[PDB]
Amino acid sequence: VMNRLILAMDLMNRDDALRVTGEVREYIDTVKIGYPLVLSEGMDIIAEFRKRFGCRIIADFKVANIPETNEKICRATFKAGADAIIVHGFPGADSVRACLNVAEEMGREVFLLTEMSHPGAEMFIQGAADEIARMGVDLGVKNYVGPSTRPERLSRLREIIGQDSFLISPGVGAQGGDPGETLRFADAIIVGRSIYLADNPAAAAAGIIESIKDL
Amino acid sequence: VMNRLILAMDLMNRDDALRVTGEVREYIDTVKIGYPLVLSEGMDIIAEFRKRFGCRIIADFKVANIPETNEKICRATFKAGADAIIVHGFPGADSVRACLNVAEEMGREVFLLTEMSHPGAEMFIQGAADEIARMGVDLGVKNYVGPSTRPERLSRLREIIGQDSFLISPGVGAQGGDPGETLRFADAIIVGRSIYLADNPAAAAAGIIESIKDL
Ligand SMILES: Nc1cc(=O)[nH]c(=O)n1[C@@H]1O[C@H](COP(=O)(O)O)[C@@H](O)[C@H]1O
Ligand SMILES: Nc1cc(=O)[nH]c(=O)n1[C@@H]1O[C@H](COP(=O)(O)O)[C@@H](O)[C@H]1O
Repeated sequence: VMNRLILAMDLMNRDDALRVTGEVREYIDTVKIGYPLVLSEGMDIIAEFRKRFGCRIIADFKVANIPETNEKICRATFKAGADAIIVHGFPGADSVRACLNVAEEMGREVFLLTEMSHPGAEMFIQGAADEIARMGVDLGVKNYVGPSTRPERLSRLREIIGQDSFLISPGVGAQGGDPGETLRFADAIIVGRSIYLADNPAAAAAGIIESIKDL
Repeated sequence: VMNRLILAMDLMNRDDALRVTGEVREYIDTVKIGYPLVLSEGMDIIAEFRKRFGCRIIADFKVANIPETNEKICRATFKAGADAIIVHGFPGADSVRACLNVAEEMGREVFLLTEMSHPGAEMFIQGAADEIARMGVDLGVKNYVGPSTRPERLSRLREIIGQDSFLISPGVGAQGGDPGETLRFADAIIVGRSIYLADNPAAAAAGIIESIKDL
């Protein structure tokens, strides 16, 4: 990932999403697109971003249904041009395997979400997160998501998945996480509001990158 | 819900989804639409179904992100015309409250998913499900989803949420659940493939209803 920085593009308007992404494209070549933008503007937005910006697209679709439904969601998402899809591990191994099978068929990637960054993640997810990570390892998952807001958890996750696995981390900036600290454990950070709600998104991205280079 | 039967419309083609829903509309006035259809045909499909069939629409969007993102997803979903949205409880109380707040603002409903119907639900969700249900009760949730495939779990869920709460249940037919047994505890059953992959969906729906009337 260019500059170890992934833009979370959660603006809900195509014009604003295209403006901001264009402004920060010199700094960022991977964009995470989720349901706020896709449900507002359509799945065609993924191929539009890929063509216009030449970026990789990670679909943050928190996939979390039964295996048969997960299959259909993954196939629609890869058909739309996404490079990778973020999948919850909490629904269990069969739900994750369904996504892995479609990614294998379509030459794409799954990122396994093992612990979330928000306060409510402490209630149920955190207690299962180590086991979710170990399940990922046993399924052959190579790409993971864990929380910038809890670097001790992010260290434990890294310990389980090993150094070869790729780990990306949201919760930097708005949610309280720090770029440098998070990059002690994660390969890349995800940043949304700190960039896309800034008066100058390019300056916000550049400031983050400057602090990343220093590491 | 008419005949206590909710159609899970997970066909991915607008023409096929419209045909099947039209064929079974005399039996069913509530349709659950999820991401397989929405990601393939667009969010406009929700208002199209509402207008053409005059049905209620439950969006099975398994909402499972951080509170801020859940807010945006719920607002886009209700803007598109959905009557209700299914929300995972596993991400914790703040993630659920975010959905409840948007539903309150927009005069809509949240259904809390507490335990899932597939085999993988045993790994992590089942152990948290009673607590997820109790969290729902303490947040004032009145609508719940629980699994036809485990009627003893569905009985325990009903026990926690009480008799006034509304409980709907997937996993009937294809996944192995039984209509009559499930309706001992749930107010309505959700049925997808047993109807929409049948040679005669209307006959399949009618057969299910005939077994429901007998109760
Ligand atoms: N996928 C996620 C998993 C997670 O644990 N936390 C999280 O924030 N996200 C997403 O990352 C982004 C964080 O954006 P921000 O807090 O930097 O605005 C948003 O798109 C969230 O939905
Ligand atoms: N929302 C769900 C929660 C759940 O626990 N199980 C489940 O099957 N569903 C959904 O219900 C429907 C079951 O359809 P079928 O098994 O009758 O085809 C599908 O849309 C699933 O995604």
